[PDB]
Amino acid sequence: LIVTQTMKGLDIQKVAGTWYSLAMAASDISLLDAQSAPLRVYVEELKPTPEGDLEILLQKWENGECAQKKIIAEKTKIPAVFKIDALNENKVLVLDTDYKKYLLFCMENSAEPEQSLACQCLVRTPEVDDEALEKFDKALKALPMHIRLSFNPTQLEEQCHI
Repeated sequence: LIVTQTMKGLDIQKVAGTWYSLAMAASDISLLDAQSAPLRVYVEELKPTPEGDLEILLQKWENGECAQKKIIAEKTKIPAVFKIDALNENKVLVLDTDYKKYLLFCMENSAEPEQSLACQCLVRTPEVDDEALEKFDKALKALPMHIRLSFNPTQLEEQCHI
């Protein structure tokens, strides 16, 4: 309830498959700081279940190396908002997506909106899409982000992005 944009007419069946966290942003430095920051996570694949939920496979640096984690985003009354009870967040919002190239989503905690917001720009291929980052910044200009990371292709092809 802070992010003012959501996708109208989303079909998660179409966002299935392999993805790359091309860009990340958060309202707090400490959320994305080092490789071991809480919301510093890398999306591998999105798998929507027949029930309408979404299985998210991500990578994160838990201790000594890249640990592949699994999160289950449960559907709600709004097709673009899902409920998770994982990385200190409650909701996952899909802002925009053309299904074939990029997907923009944000994560937040309903209790502490301003201190948890973390958004990403996922892309289908390990390339750098300028059009995507453009849309991502545009959706980002109305939010209080204080840190903003972008990755290069070589990094996109590595577990935990090197």
